[PDB]
Amino acid sequence: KESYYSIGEVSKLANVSIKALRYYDKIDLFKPAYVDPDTSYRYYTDSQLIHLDLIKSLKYIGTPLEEMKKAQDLEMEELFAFYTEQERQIREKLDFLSALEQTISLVKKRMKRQMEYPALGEVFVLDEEEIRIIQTEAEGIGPENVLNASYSKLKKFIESADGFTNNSYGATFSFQPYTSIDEMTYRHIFTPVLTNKQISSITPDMEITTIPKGRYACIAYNFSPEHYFLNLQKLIKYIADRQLTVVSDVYELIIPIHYSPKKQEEYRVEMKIEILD
Amino acid sequence: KESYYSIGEVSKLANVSIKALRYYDKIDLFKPAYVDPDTSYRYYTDSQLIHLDLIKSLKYIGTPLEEMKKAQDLEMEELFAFYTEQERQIREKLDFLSALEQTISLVKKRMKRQMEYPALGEVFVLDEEEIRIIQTEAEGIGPENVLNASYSKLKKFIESADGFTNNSYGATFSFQPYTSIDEMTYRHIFTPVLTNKQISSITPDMEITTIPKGRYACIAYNFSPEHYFLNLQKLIKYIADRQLTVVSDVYELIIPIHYSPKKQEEYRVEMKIEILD
DNA sequence: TGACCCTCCCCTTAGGGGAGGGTC
DNA sequence: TGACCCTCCCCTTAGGGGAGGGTC
Ligand SMILES: CCNc1cc2oc3c/c(=[NH+]/CC)c(C)cc-3c(-c3ccccc3C(=O)OCC)c2cc1C
Ligand SMILES: CCNc1cc2oc3c/c(=[NH+]/CC)c(C)cc-3c(-c3ccccc3C(=O)OCC)c2cc1C
Repeated sequence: KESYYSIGEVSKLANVSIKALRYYDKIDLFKPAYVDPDTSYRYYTDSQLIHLDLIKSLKYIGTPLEEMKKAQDLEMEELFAFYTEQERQIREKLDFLSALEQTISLVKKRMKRQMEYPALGEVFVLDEEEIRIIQTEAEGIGPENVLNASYSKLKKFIESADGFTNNSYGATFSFQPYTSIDEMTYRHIFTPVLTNKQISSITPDMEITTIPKGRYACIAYNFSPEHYFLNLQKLIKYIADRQLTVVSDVYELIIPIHYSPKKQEEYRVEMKIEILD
Repeated sequence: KESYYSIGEVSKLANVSIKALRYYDKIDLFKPAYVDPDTSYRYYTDSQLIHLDLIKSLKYIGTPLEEMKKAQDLEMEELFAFYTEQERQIREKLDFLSALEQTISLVKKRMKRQMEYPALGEVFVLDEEEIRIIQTEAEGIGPENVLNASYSKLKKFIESADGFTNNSYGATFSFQPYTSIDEMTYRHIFTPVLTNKQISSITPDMEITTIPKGRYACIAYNFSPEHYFLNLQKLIKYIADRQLTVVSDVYELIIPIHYSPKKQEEYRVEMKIEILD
C-alpha cells in the first residue's frame, strides 16, 4: 500500500468517528502519518491502522485515553499484567453492582410491605420476620423534640455499609399506659440496616441489634398530630382488652411518603410491640 | 426546631460537601429554606434534611441529578416502579461486566500461549484446542498485497459481538511445495471470535467456522521478510521428511508484539497445519 | 481575630453538533 | 458542483480547587 487513507476513509474502515480521530490526533494518542502542510488534511497509512486495535479495545473496557498512551508503550509481557489489573477493576465493579442489586431489592421488599398493609388506623396482629438495626440511646429525646439531625451519626454509619442511606427512622419507648405525650420519652432511636456488610468499625455508643422475629400488635397510619397519641391509645387498649402480654418496647417507625420539596410533606407512621398469647 | 442550620452544619450532618449543597441549590434540586437577603448565606430547616435521603440514595446508584428532580415528585407507588427500572439497568451493567470479564480472560489465555511457545524458528508438533473464527474468501489477496483494510468487514463484525476487537489477523492457503512467495495466494483471511454471543445477523459473504482441535505442525517467529518464506519451507520440509499427512490448509496468524506508534513495529507470525500420523 | 460562607472563575473527560470557509 | 475536510466555538455532567472579599 503506497497511497494514504483520508480521515473519512479511516473512519469508515475502523468504525471510529472522524471527530474521534481528530481528537486522538490532538491528544497525541493516534496521529495521522501525514498532514498536508497547506490544506491541513489528515492522511493515514494502512500499516498504522493496527494501532486502533488496542485503542478501541481499551475504550471498550473503559480505560481513560491518557491511560492508553502508557499502555501502548508497554509490551505483550506487561500488557498481560495490564489486563490482569483491568480484570481486578472489573470484578470490583461487579461486586459493587451485585451488592447494589441486593440492596435495591431489600428496599423494594420493605417498600412493598408498607403498601400491602391490612388497614390504616386499625390495630392488628401479625407474624413479623426479624429486622436488623443499629441503635443508640435517646438521651432525653422524645416524640416532641426528635430531630432529623438526631440521626446523624447513625445515618453516617449505615450509609458507609449500605451506600443506600436509610429510608425509615425508628425509636423505641417503654410500653406504659401513658395519659399524655409529654409523659413519653424514647429509650433508643434507630435506623434499620440493609447489609450484612461487616460494619465499618462500629463505635461502642452504637449497638447492632434487632427487632426480633415474632408476633406483633401493630398499627400504621399517615401522620397527623391529633392522631399520634390516639393510635398509641388504640394499641394500649387493644392489648389490655384481649389481655395480651407485651414482651418488648414499643417500636416506632417513620417513613416519608414522598421526598418532594414542592408538596406538603407527609409521613407513614407505624407502631408495633411484640406479644405472646 | 426553630433555628436553622448553616451550609456547613448541613454538610457535616448529611455527609455532603458544601460545594454539593450549593450546586444542588443552583440546580434547584435541594434549596435552602432561607437565604439571607444581604449576606446571601444559605439556611436550612431540620425537617428539610429528610429530602437528602432520596438524593444521596439516587446519587449512590448513579441516577443523574436532573433525573432526581422527577423522582422526588413521584411517590412511593411509582418510586417502587422507578427502583424496578434502576434494577433492570443494574443487571444490564452486570451482564456487560461479566461478559467483559470473560473476554479479557480469553484474550489473556491466548496472549499467554504466544509467550509459552516452545521455541521460535523451529517446527514442532502439538495438540491444539479448537479456535472459533469468522472468515471470508481472500479474492486474489496474497502475502504480498494483504492490507489491514482487507479485514474491515470481518473486524466490524467481531467488534459487534466481542466489543474487544480482534488482536490477531489470519489467512489460509493451500499446502503446496511452493518455490516462491509470488506463487502463494490466500484462500481465506480470518479473525478469530472471542464470544459465543449470537452473532449479530451475519451476512452470507462471511462464514463462521473453526480451526479444529487436532494435531498441528507449527512454527512461530518474529516477522522479518527474509524469514517468511524460509520458515514456510522448514514446515514443508519437516512434513516431507517425516512423511506426515496434511489434512487442512496452512493457517497463518499475525499478531503485533506492541501497539506503540513510537517504536519500530514488530509482529509475531505463526503457521500451523493439521496432520495425522 | 480566626472560622465560616459567598461569588466568580478555571478545570476535568471524550467527544458531538454545528457554523463558516476551503477542498478531491 | 456536491461530497469531503478543517478550524474554531459552544456544550454536556457533577462538582473540586482556589482567589478575593465579606461575615457569626
Ligand atoms: C420513630 C421515628 N422518629 C421520629 C418521630 C417523630 O414523632 C413526632 C410526634 C409529633 N407529635 C404530636 C403529639 C410531632 C408534632 C413531630 C414528630 C417528628 C418531626 C420532627 C421535626 C420535623 C417534622 C416532624 C414530623 O412532622 O414527623 C412525622 C412523624 C418526629 C421525627 C422522627 C425522626
Ligand atoms: C495471516 C495474517 N495476514 C497478514 C499477512 C501478511 O504477510 C506479509 C508477508 C510479507 N512477506 C515478504 C515475503 C510482507 C513484506 C508483508 C506482509 C503484511 C503487511 C501489510 C501491510 C503493512 C505491514 C505488513 C507487515 O509488515 O506485516 C507483518 C507480517 C501482512 C499483513 C497481514 C494482516
